[PDB]
Amino acid sequence: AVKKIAIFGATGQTGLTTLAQAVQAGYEVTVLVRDSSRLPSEGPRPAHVVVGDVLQAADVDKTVAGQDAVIVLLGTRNDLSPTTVMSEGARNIVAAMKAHGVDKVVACTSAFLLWDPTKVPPRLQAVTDDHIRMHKVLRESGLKYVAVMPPHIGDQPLTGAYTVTLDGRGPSRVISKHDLGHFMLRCLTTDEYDGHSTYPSHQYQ
Ligand SMILES: NC(=O)c1ccc[n+]([C@@H]2O[C@H](COP(=O)([O-])OP(=O)(O)OC[C@H]3O[C@@H](n4cnc5c(N)ncnc54)[C@H](OP(=O)(O)O)[C@@H]3O)[C@@H](O)[C@H]2O)c1
Ligand SMILES: O=C(O)c1c(Cl)c(Cl)c(Cl)c(Cl)c1-c1c2cc(Br)c(=O)c(Br)c-2oc2c(Br)c([O-])c(Br)cc12
Repeated sequence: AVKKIAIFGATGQTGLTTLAQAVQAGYEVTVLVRDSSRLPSEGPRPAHVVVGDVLQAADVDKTVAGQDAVIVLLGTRNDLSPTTVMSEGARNIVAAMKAHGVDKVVACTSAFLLWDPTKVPPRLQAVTDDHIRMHKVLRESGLKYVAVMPPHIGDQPLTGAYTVTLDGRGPSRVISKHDLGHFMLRCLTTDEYDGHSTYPSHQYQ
């Protein structure tokens, strides 16, 4: 079973709760962070912290070495500009996984990669184009890859009661950040989603 994981994007909205949940669940967690002040003092703490950048192959290599699986929650925070950060990061992650024998990656893009592709809001098209590039990198890697394609990420509580479909239709167009992290972790203990795209959603009201 998976025991050691690396999380990329651990200081982001979804990353922080995925990190806390992973530690609480008993995983030995390594994170790559550019700025360690963005990790919390309170609550569960990662076992290992690598300071560095996902665009630097050597930093990624140090983070992936010795792991059983990788969770990818990279993103651009509020920046909607044209970008290759996520896809170039994914290229480095795949290379490091292959160099170190790691064969399982669970990575977040977005439900826009399941929905009608002519229906992406213009302001999100540039980020979506890089999610598509990252999905291609991961699909073509040959590694066991679970593509997680969430709708709007909300602040609702953790429930563990969301629905996962394979086609982008479901009970709602929202998933709480906590539930999304819980799902990422679920993907570490089953092979049922390997090679598939997944759509987690739930009605919180
Ligand atoms: N917002 C939504 O409703 C929504 C819906 C569906 C999908 N998505 C997608 O879901 C994914 C996760 O979203 P989120 O809101 O949880 O993410 P987020 O808050 O934007 O966090 C991005 C994370 O990636 C890290 N990162 C960015 N560039 C990096 C670099 N060069 N090296 C190392 N780490 C780097 C950030 O580090 P720092 O802390 O150092 O900045 C942060 O940890 C994103 O790809 C997003 O586009 C979002
Ligand atoms: O209308 C939006 O898209 C939007 C707006 Cl208009 C506002 Cl105000 C806010 Cl806060 C957010 Cl989070 C979003 C949003 C999002 C909303 C819905 Br509905 C949805 O189904 C999906 Br998929 C969404 O994907 C996003 C991705 Br990809 C991002 O990287 C960011 Br950044 C924001 C979104």
